[PDB]
Amino acid sequence: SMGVFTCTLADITSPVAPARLFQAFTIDNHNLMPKVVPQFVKSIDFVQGDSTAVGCVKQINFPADAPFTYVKNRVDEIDASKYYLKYTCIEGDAFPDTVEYAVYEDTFEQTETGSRCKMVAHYHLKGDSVMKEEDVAPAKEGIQKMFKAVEEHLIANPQLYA
Ligand SMILES: C/C(=C/CNc1ncnc2c1ncn2[C@@H]1O[C@H](CO)[C@@H](O)[C@H]1O)CO
Repeated sequence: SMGVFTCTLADITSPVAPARLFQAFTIDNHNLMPKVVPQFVKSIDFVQGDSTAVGCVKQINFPADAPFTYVKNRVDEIDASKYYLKYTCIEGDAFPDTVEYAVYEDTFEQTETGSRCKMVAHYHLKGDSVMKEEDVAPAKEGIQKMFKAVEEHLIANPQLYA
C-alpha cells in the first residue's frame, strides 16, 4: 500500500561462533528460548510441522507481562551453510496498527571476533502509516536483552550446538 520500511532490529557482534548462534536462535529456539529466556518467551509451539524446516509455522507465546500475546512465524527460506533464515509473520497481535505484512531475516556472519548477528525486518505499511523509532525501539531493546542471555548460556555451555 504505502510502501515498505526495512530496518535492522538487531546488529550484534559476539565472540560465539555463528553456527551455534544460528542453531540457538532460529533452528532450536522452540526448545532453548522458553528455558533460557522465560521472562521474554512463555512457550513456542509448532502449529505446522514438527521440526524447523521450510514451510513450518511456529507460534511464539509471550508472558502475561507482555503488551501482546502471540505471533505465528512461517519459515520460508533456510540456508544453513550461510546461517540464514527468512520467515513471514502471518498472524499475531504484536502487530502495530501501521503494519499490514511483516517479513524477517535472521543472519549470522563469521567474523574474526566471532560472529555478527543481524535481524532485519521488512514492514509493509498500511495506507499512510506513520512509523517512528519509538515503534521499533522496544523490539530492539528486547532482542538485545534476549541475545545477552542466550550468549551467556552458550559461553557457559561450550559444547551446545558445537
Ligand atoms: C510493540 C513492540 C514489541 C517488541 N518486538 C519484538 N521483540 C523480540 N523479538 C522480535 C520482536 N519483533 C520481531 N522479533 C524477531 O524475533 C526473532 C528473535 O528475536 C528475531 O528474528 C527478531 O528479529 C515494539 O516494537
